Amino acid sequence: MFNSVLDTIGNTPLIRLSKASELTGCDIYGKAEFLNPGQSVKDRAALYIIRDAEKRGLLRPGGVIVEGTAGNTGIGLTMVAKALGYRTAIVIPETASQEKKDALRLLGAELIEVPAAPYRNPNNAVRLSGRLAEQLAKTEPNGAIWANQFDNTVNRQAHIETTAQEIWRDTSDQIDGFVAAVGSGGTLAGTAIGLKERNHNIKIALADPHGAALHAFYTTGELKAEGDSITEGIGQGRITANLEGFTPDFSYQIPDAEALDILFALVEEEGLCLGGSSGINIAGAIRLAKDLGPGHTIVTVLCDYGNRYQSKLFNPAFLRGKSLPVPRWLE
Amino acid sequence: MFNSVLDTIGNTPLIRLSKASELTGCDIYGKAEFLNPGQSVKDRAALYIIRDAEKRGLLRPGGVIVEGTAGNTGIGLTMVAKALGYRTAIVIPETASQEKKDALRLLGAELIEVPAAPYRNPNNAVRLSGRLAEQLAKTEPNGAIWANQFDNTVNRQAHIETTAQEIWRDTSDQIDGFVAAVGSGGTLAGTAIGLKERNHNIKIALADPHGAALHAFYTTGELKAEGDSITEGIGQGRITANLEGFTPDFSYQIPDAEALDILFALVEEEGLCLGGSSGINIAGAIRLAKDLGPGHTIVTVLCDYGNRYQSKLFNPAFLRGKSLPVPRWLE
Repeated sequence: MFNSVLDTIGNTPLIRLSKASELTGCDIYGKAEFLNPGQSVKDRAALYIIRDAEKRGLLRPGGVIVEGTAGNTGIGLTMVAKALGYRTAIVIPETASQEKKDALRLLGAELIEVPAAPYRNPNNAVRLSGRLAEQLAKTEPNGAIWANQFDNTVNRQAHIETTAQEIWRDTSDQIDGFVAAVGSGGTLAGTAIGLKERNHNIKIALADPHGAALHAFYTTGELKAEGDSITEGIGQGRITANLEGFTPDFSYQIPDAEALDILFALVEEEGLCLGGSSGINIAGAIRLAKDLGPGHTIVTVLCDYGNRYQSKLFNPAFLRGKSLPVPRWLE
Repeated sequence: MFNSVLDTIGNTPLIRLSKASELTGCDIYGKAEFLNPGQSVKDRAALYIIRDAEKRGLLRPGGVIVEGTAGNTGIGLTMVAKALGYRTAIVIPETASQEKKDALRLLGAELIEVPAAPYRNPNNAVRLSGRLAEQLAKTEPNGAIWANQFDNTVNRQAHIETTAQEIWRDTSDQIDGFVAAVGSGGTLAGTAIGLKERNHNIKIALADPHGAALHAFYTTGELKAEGDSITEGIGQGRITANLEGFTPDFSYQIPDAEALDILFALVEEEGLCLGGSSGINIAGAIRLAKDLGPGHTIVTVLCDYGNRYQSKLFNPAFLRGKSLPVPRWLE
């Protein structure tokens, strides 16, 4: 018996990944973040960001949360907002698919569509949303905050306090390694802090897609974001406030074809149909397991479902145009 | 630490419905079946149907499960099949939710679309699928079984053994009333059996959409259907094997507009975006709570997500054409 949908955020189960485990002689588990009520890992940061604003008195009932995002952050924030009596203003590039717009509007988000732009442009959806929140707070009696998912460290805090502790509990103290990809960095940096507090010998790995800068930076100090990836939710080009102080023990750069080969096999063989970041993550877990050797327990994150990537990630025409693997059953 | 995605089926949480509860002076909970890994209540029957066939030696790896379904049963069956090494052949009406069709193809079901037809017609997807199973059994050395959700009573058994016991346990013996709508009848009939074994004066209600025949049967003795409903997964015209021996203590006929009004308010006010049957169910829960009186604990089922229906149920053009309410925030 819970008082609202918010009580169902978190305490997600660990699912044994049987190929990956068999291939490595390790017990490799994926944390089922798709079983959050917002259907992604972002429910955790969304909950903490909004509760933090509440605790600091920056939101009263009817107040508004602003964020620049065409991803799960918008979905998670809007679900939490509606459950707590707030509104969301989601800044989104006008070039974003009708699907992504519809998924947000479905839940009640107010969309603010802007022409698309690089992060160096101050009208880029992410940076613009900060200035929008400042203006709105002048004409919104009940407040207006910028979620600021990249640099708001209560994001990382969510994972210190919930994700990490759940993992420790559910592995009965036995976890040896943790691996995740980075968008805001909250998941990897926060879970790393929580886990290492419990056992300093736990190894932490970054799993990084092409087009991201983090692998190059942590491994060689180079500033460089070569290539590109069709994965969404991940791929970071700066050291966000959530990443401050973070250094991984291992770092792996995962090409799209490796992630998708794993992702598609997972559907066929294990009944899990997940987003692209999950293929990146599992690839990373396999590599971490191989570095440590057999007889270890490795945990990674199954961040969301594949359903909402079906127009690209699970679309044969799109994949062939990108010179990427196609799901055999869709031929 | 779970063995496969199948371990995450069931043990779904009860979520308090605040407006419904406040309205009735009762504690009204919705059981969150959308938090199953297949994203609907059908995961339970799907699991039990396939395990049953396994136990009887009718399926072995590479075998095929055949089903006629509106969608969710196909999705649940295909997820379980892939986790266990089977294929599915899914017979679905052309008229089914596009989102359910997309989910089926993504999961790797072999999808066979057929014209919509009444049950009296032998080319109705359900009756057709039975004959396909018979045909396929001739040439599938690893077995071909008919899931037969409507008349396969391990469907009902699933809810006797899991759903009901979970509700009894999680309400700490305090549940006074249970309500749900009927497709196969597995959920309502099975949960009623399990609950009434634990406490025989728990009261049970049917919530029936227009176009279904059951309300008329239970209140008058005649199976009579009138009107129509845009809700999916529910609306039954005969006493299925899963309904044998079932008698509700109360029966309510719920118009679409009543269900939608509740559903749309739920998104805005409580952060829950659910499928059509959930609106029917919650409308029934309100009426049951009013019949029992204040101070009671009522449980119903939140069967799946609204995003599974976005093109109709949450589509203003469609809803206006059907002369139904439109979500306010869709402008």
